[PDB]
Amino acid sequence: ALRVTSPSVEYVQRPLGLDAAHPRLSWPMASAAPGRRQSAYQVRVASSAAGLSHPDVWDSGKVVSDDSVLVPYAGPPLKPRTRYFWSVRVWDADGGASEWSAPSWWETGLMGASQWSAKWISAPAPLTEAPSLEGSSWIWFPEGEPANSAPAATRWFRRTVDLPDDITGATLAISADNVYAVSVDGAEVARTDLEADNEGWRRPAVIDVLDHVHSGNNTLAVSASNASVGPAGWICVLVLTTASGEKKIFSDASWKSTDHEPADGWREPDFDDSGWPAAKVAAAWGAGPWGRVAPVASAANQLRHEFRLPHKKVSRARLYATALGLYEAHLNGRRVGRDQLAPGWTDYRKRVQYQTYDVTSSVRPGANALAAYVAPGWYAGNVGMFGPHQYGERPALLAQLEVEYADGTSERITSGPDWRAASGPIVSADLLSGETYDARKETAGWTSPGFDDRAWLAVRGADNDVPEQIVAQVDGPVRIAKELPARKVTEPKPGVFVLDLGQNMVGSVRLRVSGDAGTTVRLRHAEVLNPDGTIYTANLRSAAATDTYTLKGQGEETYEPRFTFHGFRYVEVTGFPGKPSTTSVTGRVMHTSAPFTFEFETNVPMLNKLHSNITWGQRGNFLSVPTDTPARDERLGWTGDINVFAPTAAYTMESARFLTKWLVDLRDAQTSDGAFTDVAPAVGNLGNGVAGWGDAGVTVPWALYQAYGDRQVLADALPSVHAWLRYLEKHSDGLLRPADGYGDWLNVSDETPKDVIATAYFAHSADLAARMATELGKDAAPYTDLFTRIRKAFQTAYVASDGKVKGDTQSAYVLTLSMNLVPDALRKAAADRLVALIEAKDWHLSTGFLGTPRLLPVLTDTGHTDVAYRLLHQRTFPSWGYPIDKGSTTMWERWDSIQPDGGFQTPEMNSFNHYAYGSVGEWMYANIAGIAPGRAGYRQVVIRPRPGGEVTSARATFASLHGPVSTRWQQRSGGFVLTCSVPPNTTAEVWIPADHPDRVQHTHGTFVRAEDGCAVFEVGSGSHRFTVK
Ligand SMILES: C[C@@H]1O[C@@H](O)[C@H](O)[C@H](O)[C@H]1O
Ligand SMILES: C[C@@H]1O[C@@H](O)[C@H](O)[C@H](O)[C@H]1O
Ligand SMILES: C[C@@H]1O[C@@H](O)[C@H](O)[C@H](O)[C@H]1O
Ligand SMILES: C[C@@H]1O[C@@H](O)[C@H](O)[C@H](O)[C@H]1O
Ligand SMILES: C[C@@H]1O[C@@H](O)[C@H](O)[C@H](O)[C@H]1O
Ligand SMILES: [Ca+2]
Ligand code: NA
Ligand code: NA
Ligand code: NA
Repeated sequence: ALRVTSPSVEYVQRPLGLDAAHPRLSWPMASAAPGRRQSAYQVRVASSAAGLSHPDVWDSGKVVSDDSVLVPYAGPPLKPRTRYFWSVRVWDADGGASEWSAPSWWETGLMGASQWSAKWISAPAPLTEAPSLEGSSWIWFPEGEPANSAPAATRWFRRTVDLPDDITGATLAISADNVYAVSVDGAEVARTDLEADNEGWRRPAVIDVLDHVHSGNNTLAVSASNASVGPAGWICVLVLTTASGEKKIFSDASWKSTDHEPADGWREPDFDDSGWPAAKVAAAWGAGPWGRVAPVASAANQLRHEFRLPHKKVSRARLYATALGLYEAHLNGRRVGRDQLAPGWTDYRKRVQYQTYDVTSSVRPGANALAAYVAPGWYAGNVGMFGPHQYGERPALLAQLEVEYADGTSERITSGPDWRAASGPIVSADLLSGETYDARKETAGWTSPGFDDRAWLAVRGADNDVPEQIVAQVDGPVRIAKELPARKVTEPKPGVFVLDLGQNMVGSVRLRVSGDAGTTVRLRHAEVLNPDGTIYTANLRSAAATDTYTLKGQGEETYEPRFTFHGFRYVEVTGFPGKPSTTSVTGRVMHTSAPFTFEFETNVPMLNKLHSNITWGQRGNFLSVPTDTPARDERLGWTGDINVFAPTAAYTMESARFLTKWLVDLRDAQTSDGAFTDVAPAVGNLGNGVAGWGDAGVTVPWALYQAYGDRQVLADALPSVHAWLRYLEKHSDGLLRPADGYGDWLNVSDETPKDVIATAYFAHSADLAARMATELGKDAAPYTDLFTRIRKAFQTAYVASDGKVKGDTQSAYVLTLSMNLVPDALRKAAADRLVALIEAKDWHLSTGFLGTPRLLPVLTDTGHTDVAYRLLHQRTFPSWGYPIDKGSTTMWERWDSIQPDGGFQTPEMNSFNHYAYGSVGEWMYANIAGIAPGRAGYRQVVIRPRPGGEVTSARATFASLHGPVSTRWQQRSGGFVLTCSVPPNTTAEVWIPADHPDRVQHTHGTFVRAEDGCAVFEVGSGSHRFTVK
């Protein structure tokens, strides 16, 4: 009979902390018998599993309907903090009922900010702010008015200061317009370089100088240089921490200065500077051209609170938490959950996502401790090419622990003013720069009760802007999905070890190391190597991606970063005591917690590698937001890249929750006049209203609808889509769009006119809007009319009588054919011209970001699958095979990220992990695996494998919302066999290539017609076989 397998709610089994008013239920079904359909369903919801026999929440009754996917709960209003148990049964076409599904559950969260009583808290100023320059002065040589203008020259400065006894700490914060070199008692402690200066004065350095300072007289010496005629000055504070208190030494007129290069020895204590004039104050801090310059601190501080709970039986405990920043929570000596980088990146002004954890087994009678690390993340740390403090200056925590007891009583413990804070071991934590950890600074026992925190500091109430909304997390939290042990160790320079993980991955490592306390190991991360085996990092640009660990000297130490991530295949290890082995470093692969949903294997090793690389490029860039690259100083939610890649993404991973979440980010960023931004979340003032980029607001909801049959994503998008079309029509002339935007980004010397691109995308968005309106049962006429008018304008402007398209590029034909812009009479001619251009490039593509995803599909649509296969199997540059032969394990940003001569493309922009060119995937899955949606969400599957090129054998399984869709085919000794599995409540259209269609043997289904050299069959669910001999 028919049975329900793996029922889900909002795409997952047993969601915890789900705030949806009408959660959507799904019931994949299984049957060993073919041809099964659902005629009806009945859902029950109750407050207990046992209670489902007499349900107290909802009973839908028997509902006549074949709906089995994303069916919205339609009972009484759901309440916060409540677990709802549910079961479904179905009736088949003959009216026989299934068993009730094994009871499952979902649990609501807080359902809005009003249910929180917690307060936002931060570590206090001594722990969050770097030593400040306030109270100090910018100084220079006494010449003119240096804050206005000084010569392009070097000046020299000296100060001898009598330091206090019992110094326990010493820090120097220093900045110069334009550069400096500073020494203590003749030893250089810091410098900046002219040839690297880009307004370096804005970014003071903070240096630990305890190793060079002592009590009594210390001689400080500074050289500073001005880069050109204009303002000059340098500023510092030396902060000495003592047993007594704090002592500060400033840059000021007590310093001596000279404008003539001094004799050598000028940095030494006993040098004679009695003839030097006093330095001149150029401006007090905050004055001059420089403003309120401050060094940046990025500690991940420890926050904790101990509390007593009653000695009663616990029924349930939940922790609800979030941060402006990142956090990791601990309760009674045990880490809470397995999420990384919680709560993820949203526009924190508009929303922050919160997490719900089951901590029933962790709570104790009597004494308890709740604790957290709180780090800068995207909220306060470096973001893209834009520096830190994008949303706020320092991170904040919100936490609410609810304990329910068997007697019906409860306790609530919250973040608030009674919590205490300490620096702990995470000295610095930045997504881009890396994490710095000193194991000697650990505070053993801090996450457990009975801990001595008298010398910890009171927390402050956070001064952060309050998010408008606190929302249950929509996407799968980032979690470690796999470990990659190092596969070999090399030593390309003495004491510099490089460990190869064998795959370009995203996450961070586990380091295992034994040695003396105070030994510091440095870990740098790279996507590629230099020809000499050293790591190449120039393409990372300003992202250091460096983690630093200082040992505590206790056995085989383990270091795992928490508040950073990197994109890398190779790890360079320096400062290691002895020689690392393969066990010393292990990659921890991190991404959204969503299943992989497409298994694909052919007889062709190169295609199998291509598929692997696609899935690695996807997972590497699916951490909180869909990123362009996970490695360099960017990692932004680029609309264009996800536009092109979304249809492929939705084959290979369950991408519904992930891209649903992202589309909320995109709509949060849409401008008041309706323009979608180039990136979302919107940071760095990058721009908006770009064809092929902003259009992701239309194309991504449509891609999700096609793959999943998710109608809610269309309903949620259509208003923003309307506003986008209004914006586009306003910014056009006779419906032709300007030649602006990124265009067919990174094409191979075949640049498509940007007005052709822009007008084409405008038409396509109108087309998709009409399709959305139609699916939702709304009036589609206005959108259809708009599409008609744009297509007419497009054809008149850009399409010639012989079918040539303006620009005559591969992408010009690909886009116009794909988007149905070529007049029907001229499709043949346009496609012939495309093939001619490919032939003229010696059977190579020339397409960039926008052309590539549509290239092979258009070729197949126009009767040139053989050409598609020629391009697919191509191994020389440019092609998919070319990087694979060079050892790629992901998709590269450029067709020539490594050039034919072996050199790298320009580090100004050159990533080895962009998913855009992995858009070939959808062609393979639809045409080699033969798995494509005939109706949205695979309610009907079109099974049309097209054997060709080198492919004689293929097998695939797609995990659709209805259950598995599988194919297996083989050409052997003239014959062809295809087997497939089609899940209950769906149907298939199967195309079997044959010289004689009516001769095709088949266990199930009905021959309906011969078309395009195939027997076409319509078949219901089941395990089918087709044979041609
Ligand atoms: C304040 C001023 O800012 C920039 O124009 C340069 O960094 C210059 O050298 C500096 O003097
Ligand atoms: C304070 C002290 O005085 C003298 O011994 C010299 O001037 C010496 O260099 C200085 O550091
Ligand atoms: C390459 C492939 O990718 C995903 O399906 C899983 O991580 C699987 O374990 C791995 O082998
Ligand atoms: C136009 C934009 O340019 C690069 O800087 C991004 O990494 C992204 O791939 C692309 O869409
Ligand atoms: C998040 C942040 O918000 C504002 O300060 C600006 O829009 C800026 O460009 C962006 O980076
Ligand atoms: Ca200057
Ligand atoms: Na959850
Ligand atoms: Na449905
Ligand atoms: Na002297």
